[PDB]
Order: sequence, then structure tokens, then C-alpha cells
Amino acid sequence: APLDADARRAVKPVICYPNDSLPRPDLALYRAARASARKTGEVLVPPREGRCFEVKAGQFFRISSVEGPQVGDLNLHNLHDLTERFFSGKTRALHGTHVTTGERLWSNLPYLRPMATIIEDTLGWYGIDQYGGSVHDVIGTRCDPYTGNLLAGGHYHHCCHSNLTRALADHTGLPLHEAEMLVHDVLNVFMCTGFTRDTGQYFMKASPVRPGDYLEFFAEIDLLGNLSACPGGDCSSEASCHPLLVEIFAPAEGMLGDWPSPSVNGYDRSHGR
Amino acid sequence: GMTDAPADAPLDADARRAVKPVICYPNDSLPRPDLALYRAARASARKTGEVLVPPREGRCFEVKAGQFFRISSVEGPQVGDLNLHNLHDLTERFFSGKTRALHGTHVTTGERLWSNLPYLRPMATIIEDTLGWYGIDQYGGSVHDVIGTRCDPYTGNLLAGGHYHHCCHSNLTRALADHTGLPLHEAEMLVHDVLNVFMCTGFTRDTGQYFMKASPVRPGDYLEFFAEIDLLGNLSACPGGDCSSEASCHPLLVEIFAPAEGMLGDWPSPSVNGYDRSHGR
Ligand SMILES: [Cl-]
Ligand SMILES: [Cl-]
Ligand SMILES: [Cl-]
Ligand SMILES: [Cl-]
Ligand SMILES: [Zn+2]
Ligand SMILES: [Zn+2]
Repeated sequence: APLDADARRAVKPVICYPNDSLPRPDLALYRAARASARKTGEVLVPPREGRCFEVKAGQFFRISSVEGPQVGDLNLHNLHDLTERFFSGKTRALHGTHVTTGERLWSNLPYLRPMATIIEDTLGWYGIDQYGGSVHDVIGTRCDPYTGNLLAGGHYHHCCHSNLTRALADHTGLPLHEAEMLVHDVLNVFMCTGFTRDTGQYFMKASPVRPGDYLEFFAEIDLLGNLSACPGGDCSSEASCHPLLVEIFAPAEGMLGDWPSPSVNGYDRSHGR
Repeated sequence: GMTDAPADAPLDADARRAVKPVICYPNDSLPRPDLALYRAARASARKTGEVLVPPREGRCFEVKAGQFFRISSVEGPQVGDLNLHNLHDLTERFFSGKTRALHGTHVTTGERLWSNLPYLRPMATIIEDTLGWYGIDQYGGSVHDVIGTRCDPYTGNLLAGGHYHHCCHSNLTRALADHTGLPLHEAEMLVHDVLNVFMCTGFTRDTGQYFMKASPVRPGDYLEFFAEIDLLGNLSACPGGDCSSEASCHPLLVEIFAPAEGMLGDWPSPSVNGYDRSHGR
């Protein structure tokens, strides 16, 4: 180490995207609208499977724990343009390692707009535990068969990556391997994870989720949702798996007033050319 | 009594918080690179080329399987945003997410840059890191991150308004287009989440927010790689400079070295991942 190592290490952090820089969603408006809302549908995702669901702009979707503790891997697309999809990396940069009430799931470049806003999180109490763990992560990618093959050999077909691929292909009619390339880094719903403080390694731990817990979103745009009930179960392994319930709710007409769906990002896309 | 709300803490909150961490991908699970072989081959090697990346610009460089590329600090402290492609198949490119899962928030000597699904193989292995002494500082900061995405004009427009054309996303896009002859917006869709070379960053301990801090890099420092497959690299000298703002920018130097004949012995260039790709169908 150089002689000024201590000074270098002591230089203070600057948050990259401070909270006061972010646009503020109208959570009050969304909540009042949700109080007005009626259930319009549901999808039960069986253990170790994926299912797609559709949600219109201005509607709500809830993911609930049922039967036993189980984590879900969520993907989102613009219903009318599958290439616009959830961007966990910018969501992470804007909000942090994990997401909760008042935060947004952002779309990929060049679209970069809010796709959904979290309006309730029954595990919102969790915070950051003594190990650096929190729930609803935007730091993993998704369990996948390629990694499985790399590390253990073999071919396992019910990793979240495959579950999402099949669900997407079935819902859209896309060829399986075309649907595969639109599957993206997930929101790890109910998963309790972090980075070790001593080595910076990605860790998991038994999820604090219990039946009855839920995470609820306001759809900012028309969405195709895609959810996998992870074969890791509650991720307590050193797995017993359960379904996940998706419910859709629609507010009474007029309750959102003049609220407009967010527009796609306005950057001129010239890149200096 | 007082009534409970859906999000209120349960009586066993602290018990649930006390449940111990389990590392998702333990290091003993990973294939071990033959770092000694790579290093012996590097000590034999001769320089074959260099690319000087100007400040606020991107440049591509090509490296063959079995060769080495070094990114060096020159003139003053400056971070670099790296992208990698299979030279012969630009769709296969660096996957910061799985690299992060397998190695951690930041990378160093002996760790690999892994490609995207369905290819998932080592693209490059880090063989020297002159900042390896840094470790993890008192704030959770380390160098060479695989947790950011890249500074980009869309986020700029979102947060500040306006149109700024020398963010790393744009610099990588022009560089890739210019090297490959791809149309600009086609090249753009192949740009990917970066390796943040020399950048000192982490997540805050109290809120889990992404932070940066002045880089500990100084002229002379470098990060050196062994190319596992034929690569098209793409490196942007970030307009953040040393990312010490609460920017003075400098070039970055990429140099390529080729080992003496026979020096890689029986090392095989990794093949694409072996999963059957059926997904059960
Ligand atoms: Cl096998
Ligand atoms: Cl089971
Ligand atoms: Cl970023
Ligand atoms: Cl403007
Ligand atoms: Zn999974
Ligand atoms: Zn940058």
C-alpha cells in the first residue's frame, strides 16, 4: 500500500443519485385510487413455474405470499413493446440495492421511464439487518440453468430464467429462444439478500415473508408482467416451494384525475453525432 | 389497543433479522483459473499494440484469446468504463450481473468477467491489480465495480433535463459503431452494463444507496487481464474523471501483449456454456 493509503480510504462517500434529485410520485393519489379499486383478475403461479399477467396503466398489481414462504422473480415489459423492459441496474443506481414503497421500477435505455411504483410493502419494516440484508432485491440476476451447468454440471429446467422464458414464449407466441433473449435481470420479490460486509459477496438468507405478506404496485404504463416461483423456495437452504398469487385491481373511473402515463425519455439520442 | 397496519413490524422481527447469511455462490464452487500459467506467460510476453483513450471518449481494441490487455492510469486519476464482446459474435458480451453474483460487488486478481446468457463463459481473467491493497474501506467502498451501469444521457435528461453527449453510454456507442460499421442505434443496443475500472464505490451501510468517492488510482496504476476468448474491448474515459465531485479528466492507456510461443501449454480457451437450452421443452 502507498504511504497515503489511509487518507485515500478515508475520503467520504457521495451518493451518486441523491433522493432529492428524483421525481416524486404522487403516492397519495395512487393510494386514494387504490382504496376505490375493485379486483379484476388473478393469476396463481405454481411452485417452480412462471406465469405472465397483463396490467393496464393506472391499475394495480399485488404479489402475495400464500401457503408458505416463497420468493418470486419478477420481469416487466411494456405490453405493447416487449423490447422496453425492466432495468434493474438503473433502478439500483437510483434507489439502492433493494426497493420498497415510493420507489419505481425503471425501464431500460433508451426508454428509461417508470414502469411501476411500489405503493405498499408489508415487509417495509425490515430495513437493513445486522448483516446488510434487505428484501426485494435489484442486485441478483435470477437463478439460471447456465450457471447451474457451470457450477454443478447437469441440466435443470425449472430455474427462474427458464420459467420466465417459457411463460413469456407461451403468452406472446414468440419462439422460445427469442423469448429467452428478452428475459432480464429480475426484481427478487420477498428475497432477503445483500453483500457481505467483509468480502462483498452476494448472500441470501431465509426470507422473512409469511403467508399474507404482499408487495403492491401501481402500473405506470400498460405492462406484461412475468413472475417465477423460484425453486429456491424461501432461500433458507444452507427447497420447500409454494405458489405465489398475483391479483389485479382497477380504480374507479376519475380517481386518477388528469394523471398521465409517464413518457419515454426525451434525450435526443444523437450521442453527439 | 392501537391497531396494526399491514407494514408494521411483527413481534419476531429481530429473530428474522438474526437469521444468518449464506453466500449464494461460494468461491470453492467456482472453476479455478490457472493464474500461474497466465502470469508465467505474461512475463514472457511482448507488446503488440496500444490504444490511447482520450478523456470523455471511447475507443475499441481487439485482443486474441491467449493475449493480455492492460488498462493503465496516465497523466492523472481517471476512471474507465469497460465493455467486452466476443470479437466474432458481438451478441456475446460482458454480463456484469452474473460476474457480481459469482465474485462480488467489485473484482480483482483471479476473478473473471463472464459473458451473458446463454454463452456464460469466462471472457477475461484479471491477472494483476495494482490497487489490490485497497480492499474495502470504512464506508464499504472498493475499486473496480460491477454494480453500476454506466453514466448515460437518458438518466441525465431525466434528472437534469438537457442533452449531454459524452456520458460513457454514448462514448461506448460511438466507439462500437465506428469500429464495427454498425449503425449507431444498432451499436447502442449492444452496449452493456460496465466494469467500472478504477472507480471507488459501494452501497451505503445505512440506506443501501450507490455511492462513489474520489478514486485512489494514480498515474502508474493498472489493471491487467488475460483474454480467454477473442475480444472486442470498448473503453470509455468517463466524464466524471476520478469521480471525486461532491470534472478534471484524463486519458486512459490500453496496451496489448502477446505471450511467447508455447507459453500457454495445454490451456484451453473456454467453450460456451453446456446447458442443453431446452428449458424443459
Ligand atoms: Cl451432465
Ligand atoms: Cl416442494
Ligand atoms: Cl450508474
Ligand atoms: Cl432541454
Ligand atoms: Zn430462482
Ligand atoms: Zn461514465
